[PDB]
Amino acid sequence: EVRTIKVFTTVDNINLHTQVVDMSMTYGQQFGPTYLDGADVTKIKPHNSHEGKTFYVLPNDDTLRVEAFEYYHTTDPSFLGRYMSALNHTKKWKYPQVNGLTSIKWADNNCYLATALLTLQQIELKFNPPALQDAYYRARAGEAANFCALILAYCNKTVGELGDVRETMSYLFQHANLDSCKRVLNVVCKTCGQQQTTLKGVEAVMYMGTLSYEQFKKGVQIPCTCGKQATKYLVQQESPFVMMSAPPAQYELKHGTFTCASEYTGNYQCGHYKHITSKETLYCIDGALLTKSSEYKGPITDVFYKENSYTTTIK
Amino acid sequence: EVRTIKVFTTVDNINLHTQVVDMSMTYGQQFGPTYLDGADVTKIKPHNSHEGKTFYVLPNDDTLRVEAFEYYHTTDPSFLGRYMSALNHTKKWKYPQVNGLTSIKWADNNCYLATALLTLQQIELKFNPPALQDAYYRARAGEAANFCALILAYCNKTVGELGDVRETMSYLFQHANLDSCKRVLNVVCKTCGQQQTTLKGVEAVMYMGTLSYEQFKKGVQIPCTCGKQATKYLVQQESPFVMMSAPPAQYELKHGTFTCASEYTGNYQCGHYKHITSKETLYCIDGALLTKSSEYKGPITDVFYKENSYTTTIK
Ligand SMILES: COC(=O)c1ccc(O)c(O)c1
Ligand SMILES: COC(=O)c1ccc(O)c(O)c1
Ligand SMILES: [Cl-]
Ligand SMILES: [Cl-]
Ligand SMILES: [Zn+2]
Ligand SMILES: [Zn+2]
Repeated sequence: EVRTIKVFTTVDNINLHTQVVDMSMTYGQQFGPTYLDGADVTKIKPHNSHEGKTFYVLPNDDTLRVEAFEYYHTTDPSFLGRYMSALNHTKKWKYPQVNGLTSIKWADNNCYLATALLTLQQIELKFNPPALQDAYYRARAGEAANFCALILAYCNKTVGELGDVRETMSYLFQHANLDSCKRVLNVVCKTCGQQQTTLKGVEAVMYMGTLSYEQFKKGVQIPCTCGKQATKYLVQQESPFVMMSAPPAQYELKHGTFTCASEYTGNYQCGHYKHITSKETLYCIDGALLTKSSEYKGPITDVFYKENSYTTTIK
Repeated sequence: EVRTIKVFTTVDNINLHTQVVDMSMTYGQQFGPTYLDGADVTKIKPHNSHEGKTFYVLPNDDTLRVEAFEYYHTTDPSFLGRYMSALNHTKKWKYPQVNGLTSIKWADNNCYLATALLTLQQIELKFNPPALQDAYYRARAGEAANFCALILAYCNKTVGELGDVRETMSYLFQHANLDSCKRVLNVVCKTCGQQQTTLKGVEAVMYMGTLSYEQFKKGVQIPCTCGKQATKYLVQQESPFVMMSAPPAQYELKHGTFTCASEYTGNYQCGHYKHITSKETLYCIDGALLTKSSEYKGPITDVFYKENSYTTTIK
């Protein structure tokens, strides 16, 4: 006696594909790797409660490969299995509202993700992949499980792995529309003279070497090929924010001089991030935890600043 | 009795750091994770033959974090351990010269890497990270082990994993200077009218949906939000190449009409890439293998074309 149920398959959870499945065969025998809201059901036979439900599958025909690429903007063949694996964990995380922002309760070394998510909610940024658009909208409303699982997938991080905020923001910026952003730098060597550089997109809003946007505008010392120290300074900036990053160092954050920042305590093998936001006072958001202070000093690794248009007065 | 040797530590294999190591303690007890030309020596005690040798370590102080970021352009904390793990394998791969290009002898599902490397040698592209500049220069001369291990690290792929050429090229392009590249598209819906789009950088040279650069210039059918099919066509192109990608489909490559292409045989779970180059005839490079033909038809997934400046005659 042959028994079947109707189910839907999908890659994007919007475009459904009708399937009739034999209840005597695993999902894996019929579709390949199959997932039900993050749970791997590849080795499970259909249940009556599955009738009418949506399962994710891998893009195993041309229709699904086009739907997957258009939604996620990747053709990495392990992407959907990494997104599903992460989602099976992130759907059980808690996303409390802390000082008006979606945060994440600490679990599975997710501190870098909490500070990234809190940061995104304070800067002007629009994603390009529909998957990130749709999930980020949900995350802002407080249901951030899909958004967090997609960040893990896009970054090639598994739940529990130690992440870097700067690296995470770089991946998210690579999937954002930053095409309007432009940076002009000048590098002055007393031996080699001057060299100007123009940067665009992600490389226009990120700098690694100093936390201070004012110091970047006055000049920072860097090696020259000739062996002297050259001075690099900001000639021109067009962007709605900038991100200044550095290896973690004791640094003073003053109310009203920055938007938000990331603090890292620990070492290269394990540590903990916290988020500092400058509002009516300085709030320190640590997952679900919140404290406040008029002054802040800590091992800061990233600082975000508001921008629109800057032009140097250095001739 | 306390015995020591001098060794050097590094993150970039250029900047050396003098160390004195106790021969009674593992490298791991003294430096953390340590590698000798890709081999993990973390759990090994120093040998006399190690005196004067360079070991890679993880960026565990501010000097190393700056050297690592400046050389690799990443702050992913697992990067160097992934680069070292891959290199331990790639240094044993063979890199034959095939029709004047560095290829790779098949091993560990590396076909996607061989076709990517052959492609890079046929298109005008300069990398931004010194690590890729230096390794790509070595790869062009025939010593591609570092370059292949860095592609694996930057792509978050391990040796043996099934890769996608389009995805791999996207990661390499993200680390290349494509800031001059510009694409203007027009999307025409008989219901919604016209919408023009400008793309920059990587998104100016990559398109997913059609293999044909001529079809892209005449127009390709895509969904509109209103439910009709719209026509997307190329208004303007400034770049030294373009890459046209699609799910694998039988396709005819004609001598003199393209630069090179990737062919994929198999399915979403496992397959094999080959490279087709258009020179004095059509050469099919399959790792170490070479064949030739006047005509070619196969399941093509990517085609590369030469460009400088294009302007449509569609009004
Ligand atoms: C990275 O991939 C893309 O940028 C991309 C792919 C498909 C689209 O429809 C689109 O608007 C952008
Ligand atoms: C992605 O990171 C960068 O683009 C970057 C980082 C350091 C540099 O000295 C540089 O010229 C570029
Ligand atoms: Cl968005
Ligand atoms: Cl280069
Ligand atoms: Zn100089
Ligand atoms: Zn329309």
